[PDB]
Amino acid sequence: MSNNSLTYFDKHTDSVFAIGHHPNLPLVCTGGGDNLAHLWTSHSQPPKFAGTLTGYGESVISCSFTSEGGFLVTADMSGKVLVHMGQKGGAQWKLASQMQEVEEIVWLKTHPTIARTFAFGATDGSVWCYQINEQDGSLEQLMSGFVHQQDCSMGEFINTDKGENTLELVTCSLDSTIVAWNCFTGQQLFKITQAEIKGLEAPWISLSLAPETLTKGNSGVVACGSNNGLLAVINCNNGGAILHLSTVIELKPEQDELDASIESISWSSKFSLMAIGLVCGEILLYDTSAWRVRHKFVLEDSVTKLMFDNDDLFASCINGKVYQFNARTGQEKFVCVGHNMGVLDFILLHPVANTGTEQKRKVITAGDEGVSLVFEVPN
Repeated sequence: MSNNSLTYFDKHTDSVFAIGHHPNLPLVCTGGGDNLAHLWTSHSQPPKFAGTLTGYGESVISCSFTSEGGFLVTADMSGKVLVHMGQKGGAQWKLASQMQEVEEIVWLKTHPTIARTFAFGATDGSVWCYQINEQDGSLEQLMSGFVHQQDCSMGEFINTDKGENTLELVTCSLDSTIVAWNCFTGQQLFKITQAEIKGLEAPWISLSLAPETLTKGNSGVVACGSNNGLLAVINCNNGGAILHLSTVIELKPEQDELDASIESISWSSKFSLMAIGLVCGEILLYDTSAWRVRHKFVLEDSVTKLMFDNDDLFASCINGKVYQFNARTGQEKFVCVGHNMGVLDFILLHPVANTGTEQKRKVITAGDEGVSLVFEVPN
């Protein structure tokens, strides 16, 4: 009950803000407040160090590999984006190109299914989508859009279901607007304003695409999430029609307004559930047909990330633990302990091949203390 981790990586000298994993190689990338990115392996004790990435003007806040496994894309708070090219079957990562089109990047993300593609949003509200040349790793801009009038807090690709050439992105802003884009043309498909949500002010924070298996084939249903407790579930394939809208919490007197902030959203197709996690530490599991809460968990402190995986819900917390819940029962099974300060992000890894052996999943964290921890978790 103090540290049940398997191993760790602690080369960062400041907060570990982002963590990404290669789609096929046992390779982690973490980005930190020391303006560095470190590569290390996820299959050994202790991790093997695989290199340090340099060139940033600020803290690194995004690390993600492209879906096909070529290229690492990293972003920092001075607005720089760097592209490293995988060489020697992922054994060496060479800087291929870089850019700096904005003052500060909030969020990046590499498209889950279309090769060599990524998008990012900035504090000035702008939205950018790029592709990466397969041969030399050069940058190819698809679009640049300036519609949001405050910070572009999050983006999420949609219709990821339809092959290359169907490249669509939903972005949201603290100015209450939500926009969908055709990334290839830079065309704004629809834009949600206060007018569409009863005139409510709703500075958006979180976005999450629903699995098609839960929406009867619709590959464009997105749950949103504001910093004052507003949940909107929108149909991006029907002009952003609102499928659900509610305030998810009734705050207590003089309780923090940001306590209602929806920090993370995750869907479960298996259980027809959508979980949201709040700054006040509440975790709410919604039935995705009736949009009513099914289970409610309450953590000691702020939820920082939620992730459904098989029968479980994983939840990282700013108290420095990662909790694992039985998605069906609601029972706490297992808590990852050993961090001093908060867990800012995490990934979950499965054993690649079925060996007729049990083989546990791994949670690997991004710690505010500058430490990543590797946990083996039940079933």
